[PDB]
Amino acid sequence: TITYTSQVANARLGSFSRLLLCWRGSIYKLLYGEFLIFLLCYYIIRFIYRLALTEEQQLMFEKLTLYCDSYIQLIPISFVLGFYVTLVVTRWWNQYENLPWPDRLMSLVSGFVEGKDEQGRLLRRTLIRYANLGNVLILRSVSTAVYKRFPSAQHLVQAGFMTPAEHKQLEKLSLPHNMFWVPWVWFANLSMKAWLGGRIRDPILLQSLLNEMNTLRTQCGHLYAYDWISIPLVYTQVVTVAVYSFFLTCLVGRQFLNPAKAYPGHELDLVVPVFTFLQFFFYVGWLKVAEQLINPFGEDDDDFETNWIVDRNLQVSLLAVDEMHQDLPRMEPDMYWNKPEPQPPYTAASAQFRRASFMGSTFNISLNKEEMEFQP
Amino acid sequence: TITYTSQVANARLGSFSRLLLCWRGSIYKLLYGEFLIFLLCYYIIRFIYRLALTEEQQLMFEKLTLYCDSYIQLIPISFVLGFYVTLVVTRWWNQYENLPWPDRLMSLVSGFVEGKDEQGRLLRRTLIRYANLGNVLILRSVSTAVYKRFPSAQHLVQAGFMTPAEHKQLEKLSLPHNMFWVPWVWFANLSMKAWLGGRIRDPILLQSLLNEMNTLRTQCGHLYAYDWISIPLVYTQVVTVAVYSFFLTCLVGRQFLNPAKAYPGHELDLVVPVFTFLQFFFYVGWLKVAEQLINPFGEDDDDFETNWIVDRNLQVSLLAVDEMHQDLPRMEPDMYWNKPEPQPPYTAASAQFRRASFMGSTFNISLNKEEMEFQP
Amino acid sequence: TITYTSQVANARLGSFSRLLLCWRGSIYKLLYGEFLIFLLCYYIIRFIYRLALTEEQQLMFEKLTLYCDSYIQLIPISFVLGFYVTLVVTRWWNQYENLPWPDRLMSLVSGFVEGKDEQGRLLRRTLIRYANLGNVLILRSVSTAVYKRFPSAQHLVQAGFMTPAEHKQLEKLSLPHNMFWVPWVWFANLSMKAWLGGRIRDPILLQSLLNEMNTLRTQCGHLYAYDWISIPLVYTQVVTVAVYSFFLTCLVGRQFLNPAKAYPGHELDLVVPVFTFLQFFFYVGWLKVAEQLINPFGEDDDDFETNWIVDRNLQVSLLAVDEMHQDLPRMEPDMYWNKPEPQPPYTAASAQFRRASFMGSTFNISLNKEEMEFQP
Amino acid sequence: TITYTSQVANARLGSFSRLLLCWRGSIYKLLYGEFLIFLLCYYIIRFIYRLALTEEQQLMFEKLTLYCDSYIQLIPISFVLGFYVTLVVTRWWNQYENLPWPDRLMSLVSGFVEGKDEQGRLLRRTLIRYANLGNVLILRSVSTAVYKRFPSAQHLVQAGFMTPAEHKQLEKLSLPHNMFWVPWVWFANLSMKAWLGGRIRDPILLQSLLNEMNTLRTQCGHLYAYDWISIPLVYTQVVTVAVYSFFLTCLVGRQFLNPAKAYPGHELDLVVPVFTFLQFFFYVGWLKVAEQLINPFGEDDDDFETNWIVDRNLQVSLLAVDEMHQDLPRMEPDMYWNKPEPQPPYTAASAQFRRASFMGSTFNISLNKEEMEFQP
Amino acid sequence: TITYTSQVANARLGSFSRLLLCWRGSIYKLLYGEFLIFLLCYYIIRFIYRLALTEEQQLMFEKLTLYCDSYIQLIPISFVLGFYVTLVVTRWWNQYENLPWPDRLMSLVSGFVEGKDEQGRLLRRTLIRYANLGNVLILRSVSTAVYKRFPSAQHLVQAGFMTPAEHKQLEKLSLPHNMFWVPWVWFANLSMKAWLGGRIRDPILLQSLLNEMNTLRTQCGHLYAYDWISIPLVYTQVVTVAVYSFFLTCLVGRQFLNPAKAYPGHELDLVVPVFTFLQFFFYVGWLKVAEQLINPFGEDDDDFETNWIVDRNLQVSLLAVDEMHQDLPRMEPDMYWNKPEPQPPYTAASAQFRRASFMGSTFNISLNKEEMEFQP
Ligand SMILES: Nc1ccc(C(=O)O)cc1
Ligand SMILES: Nc1ccc(C(=O)O)cc1
Ligand SMILES: Nc1ccc(C(=O)O)cc1
Ligand SMILES: [Ca+2]
Ligand SMILES: [Ca+2]
Ligand SMILES: [Ca+2]
Ligand SMILES: [Ca+2]
Ligand SMILES: [Ca+2]
Ligand SMILES: [Cl-]
Ligand SMILES: [Cl-]
Repeated sequence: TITYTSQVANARLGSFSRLLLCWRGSIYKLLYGEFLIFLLCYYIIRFIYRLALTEEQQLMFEKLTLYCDSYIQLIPISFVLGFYVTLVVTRWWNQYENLPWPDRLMSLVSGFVEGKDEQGRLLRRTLIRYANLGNVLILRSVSTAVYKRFPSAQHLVQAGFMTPAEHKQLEKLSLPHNMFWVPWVWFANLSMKAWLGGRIRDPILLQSLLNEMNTLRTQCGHLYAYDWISIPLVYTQVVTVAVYSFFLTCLVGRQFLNPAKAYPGHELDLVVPVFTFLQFFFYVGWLKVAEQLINPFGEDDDDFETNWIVDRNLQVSLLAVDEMHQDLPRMEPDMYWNKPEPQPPYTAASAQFRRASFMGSTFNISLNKEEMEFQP
Repeated sequence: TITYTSQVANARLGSFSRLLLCWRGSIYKLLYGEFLIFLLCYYIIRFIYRLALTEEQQLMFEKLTLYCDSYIQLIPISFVLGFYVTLVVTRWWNQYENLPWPDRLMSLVSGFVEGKDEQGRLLRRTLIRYANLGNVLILRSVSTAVYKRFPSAQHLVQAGFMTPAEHKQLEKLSLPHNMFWVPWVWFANLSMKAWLGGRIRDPILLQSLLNEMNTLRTQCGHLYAYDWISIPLVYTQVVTVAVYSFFLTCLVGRQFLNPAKAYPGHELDLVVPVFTFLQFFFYVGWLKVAEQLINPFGEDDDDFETNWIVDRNLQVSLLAVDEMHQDLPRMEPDMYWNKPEPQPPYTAASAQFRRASFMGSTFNISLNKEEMEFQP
Repeated sequence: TITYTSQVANARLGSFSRLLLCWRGSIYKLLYGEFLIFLLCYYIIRFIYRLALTEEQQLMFEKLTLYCDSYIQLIPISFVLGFYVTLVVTRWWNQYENLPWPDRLMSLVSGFVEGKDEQGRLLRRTLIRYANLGNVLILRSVSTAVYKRFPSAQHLVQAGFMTPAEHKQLEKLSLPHNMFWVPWVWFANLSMKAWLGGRIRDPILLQSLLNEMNTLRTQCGHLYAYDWISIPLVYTQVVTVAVYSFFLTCLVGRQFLNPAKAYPGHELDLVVPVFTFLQFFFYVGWLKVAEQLINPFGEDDDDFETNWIVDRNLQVSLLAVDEMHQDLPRMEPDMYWNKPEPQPPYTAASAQFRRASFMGSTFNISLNKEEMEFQP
Repeated sequence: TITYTSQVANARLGSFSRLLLCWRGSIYKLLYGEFLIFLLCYYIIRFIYRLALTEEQQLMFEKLTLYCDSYIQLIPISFVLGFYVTLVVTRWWNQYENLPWPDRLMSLVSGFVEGKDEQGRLLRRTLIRYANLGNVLILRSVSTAVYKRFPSAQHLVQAGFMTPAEHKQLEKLSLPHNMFWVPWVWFANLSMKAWLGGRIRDPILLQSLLNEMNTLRTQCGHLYAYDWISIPLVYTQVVTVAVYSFFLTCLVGRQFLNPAKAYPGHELDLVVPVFTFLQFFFYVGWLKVAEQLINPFGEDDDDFETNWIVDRNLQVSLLAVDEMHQDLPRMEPDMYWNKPEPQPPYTAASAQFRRASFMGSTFNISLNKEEMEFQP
Repeated sequence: TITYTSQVANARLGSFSRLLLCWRGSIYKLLYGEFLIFLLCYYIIRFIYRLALTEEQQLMFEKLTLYCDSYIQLIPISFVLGFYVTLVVTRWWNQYENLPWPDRLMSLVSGFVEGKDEQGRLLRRTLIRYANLGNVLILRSVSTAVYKRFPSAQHLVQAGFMTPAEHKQLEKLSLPHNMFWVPWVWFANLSMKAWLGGRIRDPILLQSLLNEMNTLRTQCGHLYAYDWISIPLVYTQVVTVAVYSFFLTCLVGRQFLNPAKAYPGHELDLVVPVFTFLQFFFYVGWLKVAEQLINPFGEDDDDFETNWIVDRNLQVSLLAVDEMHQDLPRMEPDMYWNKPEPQPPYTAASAQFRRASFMGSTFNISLNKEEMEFQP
């Protein structure tokens, strides 16, 4: 993930222009190879036309180049690229929204599951570990970085996501499908056992724990669905064919003919087709947005940092359910204990952001005495 | 479903270009028949014009070709295709999102319904089987593959989805409507009976079971609605006529006229209209995206694997509620039992994915000592 | 509703082309009258230009046609039509999604409201009848077909939706507004009475019943809102003016001028303006899609079958709460009672749809032994 | 709100054309002033060229007219108008969806809060009045019509929305912000007092009341947010400048020059620029859609009827919680008491709408006897 | 945030035109710097071309200008800008929808947590302060204005958001991640302690408190996600390059050449390019919409007022849970105590907004006596 939120906080002078000096997760990094191949092909065709072809062959090539210009339309390529990239970006954000975070669940497990003894600690840690294990199982199923980190369930055991007993149970339960759903059934059964054992005081609390767990299950299922149900290959092939056909036509149609024969639009002979290269940049970059975002769990620069999320979730969830259980700061009266209207101070840097309240769009309407009188 | 998520994990050199060498669920497989018909017609009209028309007839045909070529831009094919295909793809993903998964319900039935005896096993299996029966009834109503697998309720009985008693009860209840809603009423009544019999310990647990079941009912109803309420036929007819009229005009307008007559743009006879064929691939493939996705429960390569989903749901749900009920792995301290900050290891392959935490876009803002002083 | 889901299950050879031979809910049925008027006007103008106008008047008419030709640009009409039709189609599907189905509520009333005696039957039937009465009240408010079926509350009484006592109570409560909200208050009061009378065993069950009823109330309110708050008339007038101005300009601008004068673009005098008629088909059909979908509760072929929904809901809901209450099929061990991995059979027709499970996109990543050891 | 749903129920002959004969909430009413100003400016420019300008001045004006007409196309009025109006219409419907309706809350207050004595009546009326008071406070904050009806809190007291005691309490609580949130805290505290006093029998019922009230609070907060967070002024200024620049250029570029000079496009003199006026109608009406819909709580014809909603909500809510509490119609066996398959009658007008049930898209699939055998 | 809702309440004569005389959050303020740089470059190129350039160099420059002006339209600028700005605006409103408001939570804490003594006051204030502390932690993580106000946790302690005990506890719990999640775990533990201590009377009330808090946690997580996961840098770079390439081409292609040469399109020389400047305003303003809205938590004029929200939330939440707990206005019969149909009065200014109720689109449908008869 390339984060530039801080750089674009304000709409300053050339805010977006300063982002063109970035290499990591940039357009240049994405399309330099394709641009070099296109450049080599274009200049090979140019040299063949200018040196190898005879006069009659040169005239035939010039007619072919003039005929190619009529089939280069930007409206269809722009429309198909716009729709396809919009779908890819929508799916990309939906995929991010389905990354499971244990924060709601870990707050409920910290609160509800009682006991500061070893058994209560073990129960809370086991429940939150089941949540983390389900998340890491689906992530190593869908993310290449996580898979490279945990290429086998034995790696999960060595890393401490799974105990050897849990590994044995998963091997025993093995079916010919992905087994990422198992820790959620384990969580439900352990929560029920905790409630029957008196560690969860009320069934309303048990229902709340299960609702959080089921929300995480739904998120994991969505991740699996996005990994499995790709954007239809016909749509991807259509957009690829559109872009590549456009630039294969541009290889011949955008060749600078002899300025001696003053063909319309060929009176000036540049050596570098600036507009063709700009169009290459725009359209191939638009396609590379989709290329990078179509699977956001790969190892691209702008792909999700799944390994960081896995580590953070484990650390934070274990701290929440183990050391922060019934460990609250001393409850004392605050700064505004007898202040009816608290007014926190502003720093010198932030004094200009002190604003009067917005009281509604109708606040400043002025009416006469006659206009405000109720009628019978 | 053709899955190519693994192939497009990273935006490598020509990432989308390598997908053009795929046959299953590809553009070529979708439109090779239409392309062969178009090619045959194009070369029939070419041979009629060149070998079976007189001079005056040839001149008339050349005028008709110039008129077709000059006015083919009047067909708004890209606009109608874009807006239609976007709607089709939206409905396709919505249809997938309404495929019922019993995973939340199966976890709740595994937890809540108590009893390791025969009566408990039968009760849990019966509830999860009612969920699976409802799902398979709606799927065989809307999916051609599932219908071919279960062309009658007796096939459901032979396949073990439906008990002979359940078949008799469905025949007894028969109304002049689709009976996919019956297993949900059966589930509600059996859950109430289980709660009254003490197998479900608290009514809060019964409410949770029914809320999950009702979610599945809503998903099944959405599937039925999508099957019934098609995309309006007028919209489909409009888009079809746009594409077919474009490529029927192309039959005449894209003919290579006699180079002797020296018509503007017809000086070169290439025999093969390469750009017309590229346009055919692009526009007919764009239509074939909608053609394949308009009913995602058919037998296309990119259609949903409904039979696999049916089999997996049955296997997983029965395992979850029968063998995994109160069958938990041994609960022992994990490897980070007294580690305040766990740090799972990284492999050699994944060492480069270890990242520092994102602490917010404001983390690196630098302020002077005077700028950070509170003002009165 | 014209349903063609079965016809478009697979992307076969000319799948969408076979739908062009449909008359009911087709484009031809929608625009034949407008097409005939446009054709009659076009050919009257053509005959006036060819016969009535003198030489100087013919030259003026030809200048007018050339001047009109520059202003028949399709880029604006496609933009307004696409955005407007997208809004109409979105509202159309949202309107369908707000059709109330009592299936969740009917399952909860069948389960929760106890009693196989006359009083329990009467209570369950009365609750589900209140739900159906609310639905039919809003539908006859918004749907012309339902109104024609029930043009008065006495028709609802004769049809058995409403008892004479309920009719008297509605007359007694009458306010100067639509009274579709009344049965929901009746349902809440009757549910509370049932819970106080011991027919509903727990307040958790009562809360579940009320949540389902309130969901149906929200759906009915959305239906009322869509019926009341039309798409702004200015937007509809704008899109209508765009299309009609385009095809009124086409009456003069798309006249075939005398080919003798060799005007640019008028060299060939086809009698029938094939491209103008295709443009008419596309743009007026796109507008007719909106015209038919703008109120989906009328009597168009593609409008919703509200009367069928009313009848089905009543039949199903009454059967669910009356005959199917505590009427469960015999609960016996299933076909896979001691089968750890059930495998339902495939028919000969469906054997090709058996697939191996998708195990995740990272399953087939290969790593070396050196890549797979954890680093400290 | 202009409702034309009844007029557009069916796709009749020129359904949308008959809406061009509407004045209230029409395009004509919205842009007649701007059209008159544009007409006055255009003909005044024409007169100055035809009468005040000398020969060399006329030639300079003709060059300017040829120049402006060529680059009027450079303004992409259609794309920016389409996107901006789509955003405005989206926000308009979202704003409507956040108009609070107390129907779910009023059903729960009617059911749950017990007591047919004076204290129960007073408690129910007070709770529903707090809901209505919150709604009217936010509406008079955001709606000009409601503000004109209630220009002060004393007007709310005179109109009976607020008791003098409630007014005194609001004055006592006054903070430098909008106080629309106060009645929700009052509702929560009064509900808690009712539950502690035995008027609400169970805390599950109290939770249901508070969930409904909080939904209304969220809707009111969304209304406040839409009133406060306008569409960014830069976007509105961009679209305004695009449209106005287009039609200021058209003042000069669409002038009918001297026919004698025969400049291409100006060789024929028509005093009325029909196509420029049609373009004015289209583009300025497209902008006027956004102009009217940008604040849907003003006093436009197509703006929301907030005063009607306020009156209806108060009447209906008070009737539901006061007169309709435990006042149910006599519960008697219905018309279909012993009818297994009820079939409500159809009128003569509605007999054609009787349809057979849709049984699924797979219903009519035909298979051979061999195709329906299960294989081992 | 610039609010102009009051200015655009009605679609008056040139309502959007009057907004062009705004400076704060305007197009002028956003792009005056870029416009001055573009002006300086354009007039430097003009002076280089007209003077200090030889005849042959002038001819070369004229050929370059004709080439650039002819091929400038090849840049796709409308399509990419439309799609990108739509994505930015969608994300901007989603970011606003995730700003946490404690109004639901504050009502529940005011109602449920009992006790008018010091301990109850302290418990309520502490819970609502935990909610506010979580909100301000995430906001200072994502908002530059809030960070400038609270550049350290010690500033939060001095401002009264955090007690020194809470600061010590946060320092003790420190992990290498953002610690905005801590107050939610504190809230859950303190709520559980309150329920065990009898301050919360029922576990259903505790579940309602935790559901509200978890909703606020989800909103904070969404804010963090939007701050972290920027719009892909490749997409931003593509759009920036499109706009800047367009106007760098316009620097040369939109030069007014020597009128002596009488180029087709340069016959009129105006020193100021009005159309190029209009295009600059339109396209660069469209980009500045995205530039300002890409991070809505900066210090732009149209950015969110996060400091105001922080102050208001603290003032309102503390007042709601401390001074307004069980402090209700006197419950007395209202103005309509025995009025079956209340009718609040209208003022003279608002008398025209009194409307009859909309009774449904089918209300005015007329039928014959024969059409209304039920058929057998
Ligand atoms: N004939 C041409 C060849 C190339 C270019 C260009 O894109 O720069 C323009 C015209
Ligand atoms: N001058 C013309 C008139 C009509 C048509 C057409 O639409 O076919 C084409 C050219
Ligand atoms: N040749 C031209 C130079 C500049 C302009 C313009 O004002 O945009 C138009 C034409
Ligand atoms: Ca990727
Ligand atoms: Ca299909
Ligand atoms: Ca209709
Ligand atoms: Ca308005
Ligand atoms: Ca900003
Ligand atoms: Cl070709
Ligand atoms: Cl005109």
